[PDB]
Amino acid sequence: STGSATTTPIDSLDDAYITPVQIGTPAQTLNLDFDTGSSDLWVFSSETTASEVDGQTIYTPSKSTTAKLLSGATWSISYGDGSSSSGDVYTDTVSVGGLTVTGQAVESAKKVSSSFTEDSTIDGLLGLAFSTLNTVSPTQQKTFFDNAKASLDSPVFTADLGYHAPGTYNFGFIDTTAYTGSITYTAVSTKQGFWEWTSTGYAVGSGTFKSTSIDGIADTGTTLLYLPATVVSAYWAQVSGAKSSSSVGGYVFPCSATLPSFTFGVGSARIVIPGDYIDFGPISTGSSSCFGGIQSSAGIGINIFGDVALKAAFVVFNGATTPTLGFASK
Repeated sequence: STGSATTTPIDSLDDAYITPVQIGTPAQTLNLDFDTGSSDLWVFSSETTASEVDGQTIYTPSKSTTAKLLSGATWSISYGDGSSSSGDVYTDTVSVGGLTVTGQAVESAKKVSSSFTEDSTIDGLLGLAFSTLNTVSPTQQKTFFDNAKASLDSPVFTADLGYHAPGTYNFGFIDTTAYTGSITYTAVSTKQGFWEWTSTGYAVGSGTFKSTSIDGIADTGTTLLYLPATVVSAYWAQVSGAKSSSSVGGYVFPCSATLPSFTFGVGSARIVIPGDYIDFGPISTGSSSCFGGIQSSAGIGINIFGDVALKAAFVVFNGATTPTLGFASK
């Protein structure tokens, strides 16, 4: 079997992408943020404290004929931005674009941090990293992809994110019409539980390609591209007036500037991020300063190929026994 769902940017900046997911019987549709940087499927629910719910669609397991409390199990997660959520665990039928999984652990949020409360468009997260990162205790749970692998035609899922436009998450097949040329596959290290890989280098605009190993994670759940300070400083030195701001917390540039492209290597292939993708608009309404799409990973400890990088390519997450990441131009 296969699955295919449209993902849509939540705002005019592509801050996040939401995909409709059906949970329970009769189905309850929730718009979840597909995150390849985490492994928990958690949703806002009838158990979440009323003051922390601000317009999200909630999951109500008492109205689902297939819901079962996963007795004793609890979860607790914290993300890279400082946000967090916790609660109890239910099992239910979960379907993504026609692909159905029965007995999927759905983590019901009891408490959510203010960052999630203010994002009314996002009803929860659907983790797509390796199951070793799942926070359900004492019995660690499997992600939706891991549970679905048994039914899929091929143990792959693809991400085809759009620039200020809807995109597609496919499960179990590769759409040869979504990309140009061929797909370049690179090795994945599952050691930290992430889709970790090594980029063969970078170029700034029309400059020469610098062959250097950049280890990082393919993360659909992170908006920006976080790279080593040496790479970031070389990109932003090509934009007049660009500077790292402490009050903002990162590189900013004059909104009047034209940003160069950024190329990253995948084996012998090159993936070009156009300059426009690196522009995140004014820091505040009417501002003359614009927020940059490429930021330093120095304070994070890990390089993250987030949505800015992934949306420039058709990305294959091959979850076979030896996992690989495939990238193609689109």
